[PDB]
Amino acid sequence: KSWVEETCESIDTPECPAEFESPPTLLFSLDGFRAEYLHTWGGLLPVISKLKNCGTYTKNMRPMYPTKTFPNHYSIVTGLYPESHGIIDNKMYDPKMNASFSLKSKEKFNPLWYKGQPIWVTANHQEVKSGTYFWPGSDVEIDGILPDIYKVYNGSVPFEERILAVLEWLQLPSHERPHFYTLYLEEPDSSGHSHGPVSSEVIKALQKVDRLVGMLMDGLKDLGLDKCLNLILISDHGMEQGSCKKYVYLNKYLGDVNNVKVVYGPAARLRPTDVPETYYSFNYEALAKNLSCREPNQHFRPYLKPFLPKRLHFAKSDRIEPLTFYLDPQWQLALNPSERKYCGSGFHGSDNLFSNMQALFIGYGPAFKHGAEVDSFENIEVYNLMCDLLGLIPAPNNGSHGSLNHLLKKPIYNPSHPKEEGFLSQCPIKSTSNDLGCTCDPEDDDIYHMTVPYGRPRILLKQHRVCLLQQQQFLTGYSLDLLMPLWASYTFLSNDSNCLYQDLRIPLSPVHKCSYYKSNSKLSYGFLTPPRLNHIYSEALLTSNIVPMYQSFQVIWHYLHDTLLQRYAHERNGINVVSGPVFDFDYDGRYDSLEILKQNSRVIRSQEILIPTHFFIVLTSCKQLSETPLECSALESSAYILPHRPDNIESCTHGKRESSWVEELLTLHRARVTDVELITGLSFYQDRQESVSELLRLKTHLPIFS
Ligand SMILES: *[C@@H]1O[C@H](CO)[C@@H](O[C@@H]2O[C@H](CO)[C@@H](O[C@@H]3O[C@H](CO[C@H]4O[C@H](CO)[C@@H](O)[C@H](O[C@H]5O[C@H](CO)[C@@H](O)[C@H](O)[C@@H]5O)[C@@H]4O)[C@@H](O)[C@H](O[C@H]4O[C@H](CO)[C@@H](O)[C@H](O)[C@@H]4O)[C@@H]3O)[C@H](O)[C@H]2NC(C)=O)[C@H](O)[C@H]1NC(C)=O
Ligand SMILES: Cc1cn([C@H]2C[C@H](O)[C@@H](COP(=O)(O)O)O2)c(=O)[nH]c1=O
Ligand SMILES: *[C@@H]1O[C@H](CO)[C@@H](O)[C@H](O)[C@H]1NC(C)=O
Ligand SMILES: *[C@@H]1O[C@H](CO)[C@@H](O)[C@H](O)[C@H]1NC(C)=O
Ligand SMILES: [Ca+2]
Ligand SMILES: [Zn+2]
Ligand SMILES: [Zn+2]
Repeated sequence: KSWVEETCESIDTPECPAEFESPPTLLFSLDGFRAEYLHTWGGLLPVISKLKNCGTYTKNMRPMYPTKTFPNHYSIVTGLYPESHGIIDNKMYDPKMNASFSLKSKEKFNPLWYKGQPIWVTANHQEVKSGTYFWPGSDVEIDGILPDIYKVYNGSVPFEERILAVLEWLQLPSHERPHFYTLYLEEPDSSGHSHGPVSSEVIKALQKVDRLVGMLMDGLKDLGLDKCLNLILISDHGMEQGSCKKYVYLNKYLGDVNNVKVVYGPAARLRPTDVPETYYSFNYEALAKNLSCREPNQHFRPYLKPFLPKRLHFAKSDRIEPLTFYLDPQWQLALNPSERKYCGSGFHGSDNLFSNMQALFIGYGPAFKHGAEVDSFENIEVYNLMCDLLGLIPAPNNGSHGSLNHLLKKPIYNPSHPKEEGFLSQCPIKSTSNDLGCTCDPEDDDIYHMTVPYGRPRILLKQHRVCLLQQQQFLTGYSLDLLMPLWASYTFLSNDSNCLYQDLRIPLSPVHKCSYYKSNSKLSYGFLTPPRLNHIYSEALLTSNIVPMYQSFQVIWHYLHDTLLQRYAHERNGINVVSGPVFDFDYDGRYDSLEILKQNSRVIRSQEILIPTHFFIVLTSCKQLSETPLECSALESSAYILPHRPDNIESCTHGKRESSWVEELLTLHRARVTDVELITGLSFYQDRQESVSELLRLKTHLPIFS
C-alpha cells in the first residue's frame, strides 16, 4: 500500500532508523499555489489532502509584498521583510551599484544583492549540513557560504528527477548527510500564468504536483522515513486573473515620454531614465501629484515610498523606487502596451492582503500536530520555525519568535514579554497657573483598571521620560521629553470649540495655548480622547490630551470617533481604545531616536513643533459579543496606522462623499498590533491572561481583503 492509501497515524515520538539522531527538515515549494486551490480542488488532490488532514494546515498564509517568487522565497528562508533582505522584485535596480537585477542574468549570481542570512547559512555557522535543490539564493554564495549540496537553477531538469535527487541524498553517510533540505517546482505558477487560475491546465497541474508529492512520500516510506521527517509544504504566492480591459497605461496621462522607466505589474514602480544622474534629482512629488485623481474611479494610486500603508513594509531600501503604485485587485500598470509581456494572463504581485494572493502552508511530521487548523500567519514567521526544527539559534529577523508555537507538539522556544526600558517618573501639581487665552461657552485603583483593562502599555523606549496621568475617563502616558502624550487609553461602552484647560501636572509649552492656533494656518490640535464622552466631559480638554494635527486630517479623526467608533461599540458590545501620535520620519517602520527626532522638528507660527507622521489607534473587543471589554474571555483586536497628511489627495475627496472615502482609508491602512508596537516603542496586552505565545499570535494577525 502506497503512503496516500494508508490512513492517518499519530507520530507523537519520531520513529527514526539507525544512523539518524533527529528527523531532518524538508522545505517543499510549489510556486504559484494559490490558497484557493486547495480550498476548492481538495477532492482532486488526494496526496495534498492527506497532508492537510494529518498535519498543521492554515486556510491562508500571508506572503510578502510584492507577491513575486524571488522576494517571497527568500523571505521564507531569511524571515526578513523584502525591504531589508535586498530582493525586492524579480526585476529591480540599485542606484548605488548602477546595476539591474534579473532571473535570467549574470547579475543574479552577484552576492551584493542578497542581504540578511538564509537558513542554510545559519545552519552552516552552527555546524548543520544542508542540501538544497533550486531555492532562490542557493546558487549564490552569501557571506561566502554555499550549501553542502546545491544546484544552480536549471528549469529543464524534470520534476521526477528532482525528487529522486533528494531521495538519494537521504542515503548519504551520517557525517555527510544534510539535515536541512529544499525542493522547488515551477507549478502551478507556470500553468497559472498561461491559462488562468480557473482552467483545465491548472487542474491538470495541481494533479501533476499532487502525484509528485505522493512520489516523495512513497519514496520516504520505502526508506522507512515516513514517520521520521518534518515536511513543510509551502508556496510563495497566489494567482490572479488579469484582463485587457483592466490594465493601466501611463502614456495616456504623460504621453509617449522616454524620460521615465516603468516596471510593469500590479506593483508598479517608476524611475527616471537618466540614472543615477537624476535618480534623486528627479522630483517624483510633482509627477505623483500630477497623476492623482484623473479618473472618476481610478484603479491605481500614485504613492511616494513613505506614503504607502505601513503594513506593507516597503520603503527602507535603495532598490525600491521613490514612486510606487497601488492597484485594485485584477489590475496591472505599465508605461506602454509594448513593455508588458501580456495583459490577459494569470498574474501576481498584487496587495498581499488580497484573497487570491494568499499562499499554501502544510506542516507534516513528528514535530507537527495532526489535523490541527490554525489562523493565518506571515511567511517571515517560518524562518524561526525552521531554526527550532533544526536546533539553530535564529539570526535577527522580523518574525515574532514563538508566535507559531501552537503548530508544534512539543514547542522548543518559550517566549517572554519585553522589559520596560522607559524611565518612568511621576507628575505632581507643580506649575500654576498660566493664561491659555481660550473662550469657553457655558478609589483611584478602581478607575485605573477600567481605563486599561488589559494592562497599561509598557514603554519600550530607551530611555524615554514618561509620566502616567490618571483621569476619570482615560489614562494617558505623557512624554516629558517631547511634551505631548505618547498614548491615551479609554473604554467606550455600548451605550454611554476653541476651549482648553491647562494640565497643572505638565510643564507649560507655548503650543498649548489656544492663542497659538489661528484660523488661517492649516495646522491645529486634535484630541486623542473624544471630549464628547459621557453634559460634556471636560478632562478631555486638558492640555495633555492634545496633539498637533492638520485641519485636513481632522476630517478623518472626528468622523472616526463621532460615527464609526459608536457603530463599532454597538456591533462589538463596546470597544477599548488606545490612540497616539507616530513619529517615523526615516520611514523604516521603527520608532525614531531622540537624535533624528530633533532633526525633523519644524518651526511654525514662530514656535518649534514636532509634528506626527502618523496616528495609531488600536480597537479591542471581546470574541463573545455577550461580554463587555472589561470582562473578555478572549480578545478581538484591530489596529490602524493612519498617515498624517496636510491634504486628502490620497482619498480623492472630490465628489464629496465623506462617509465612503474615510472608511476606505481606514481599511487600507489597517495594521498588525505588532506594527504599532514596532513604530511607537510600546507593548500591549502584557497583563492579559493569555500566554505570551498566544498574545504574539493575536498581535501579528491581519484580515484578508475579499
Ligand atoms: C526587520 O529586521 C531587520 C533585521 O533584524 C531590521 O533591520 C535592521 O535595522 C537596523 C536599524 O534600522 C540596522 O542597524 C543599523 O545599521 C546601519 C548600517 O550599518 C552600516 O552602515 C554604515 C556604513 O556607512 C556604518 O556606519 C556602519 O558601521 C558600523 O556602525 C557601528 C559603529 O559603532 C558598528 O557598531 C556596526 O557594527 C558597524 O560596523 C555599518 O557598516 C547603521 O547606520 C545603524 O546605525 C544606527 O544605530 C546605531 C546604533 O546601533 C547608531 O550608533 C547610529 O548612530 C545609527 O543611528 C544601525 O547599526 C540593522 O543593520 C538591520 N539589520 C539587518 C541585518 O538588516 C529591521 O529594523 C526590521 N524591520 C522592521 C520594520 O521591524
Ligand atoms: C527558483 C528559481 C525560479 N526562476 C524562475 C522560474 C519561475 O518560473 C519564475 C517565477 O515566476 P514568478 O516570479 O512570476 O512567479 O522564476 C529562476 O529564474 N531562477 C530560480 O532560481
Ligand atoms: C551606469 O551603467 C550604464 C550601463 O551599465 C552605463 O552606460 C553608464 O555609463 C553607467 N553610469 C555611471 C555613472 O557609471
Ligand atoms: C539543464 O537540465 C537538463 C536536464 O538535466 C540538461 O539536459 C541540460 O543540459 C541542462 N542545461 C544546462 C544549462 O546545463
Ligand atoms: Ca524610524
Ligand atoms: Zn512565484
Ligand atoms: Zn509567477
